Amino acid sequence: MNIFEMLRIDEGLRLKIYKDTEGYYTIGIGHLLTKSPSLNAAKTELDKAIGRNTNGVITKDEAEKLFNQDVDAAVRGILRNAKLKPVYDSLDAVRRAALINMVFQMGETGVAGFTNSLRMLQQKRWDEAAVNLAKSRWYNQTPNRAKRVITTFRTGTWDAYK
Ligand SMILES: [Cl-]
Ligand SMILES: [Cl-]
Repeated sequence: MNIFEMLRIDEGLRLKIYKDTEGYYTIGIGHLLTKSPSLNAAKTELDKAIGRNTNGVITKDEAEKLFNQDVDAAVRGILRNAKLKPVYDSLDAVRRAALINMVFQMGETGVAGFTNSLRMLQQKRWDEAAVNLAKSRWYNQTPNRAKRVITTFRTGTWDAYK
């Protein structure tokens, strides 16, 4: 298992514009297009992201290309963030994947807001960080996915995904 297979399981794959769990226009493997309510504003962002007139539909190769860029961006945002970087540097390979997953889903700013949990992860207090991470809107809104990420932090294995 690796970050790509992990996020592919969590996000799924859709080749036509769809609405995410929050009602936002998305496409491919969890690629958010816009928070705007307008489907047209979504097709406009989509065409600009792909470089062609898509009419709201993309190919599997186009989805995977957006995915590769989004994973790269999440990793680079972690490495540039003064709050995230030190946590990331401190973790083992598996747990690093979990942090990437959270950043991919809620953005660097969102994750950097989990001040207490981050401190607990850096200290390697696994059980405590898992309890703290669950007291969140994140956990309450997407509980199955959150439990999977939290178990990954707790155990340091890919068990929740196998
Ligand atoms: Cl883009
Ligand atoms: Cl869920």
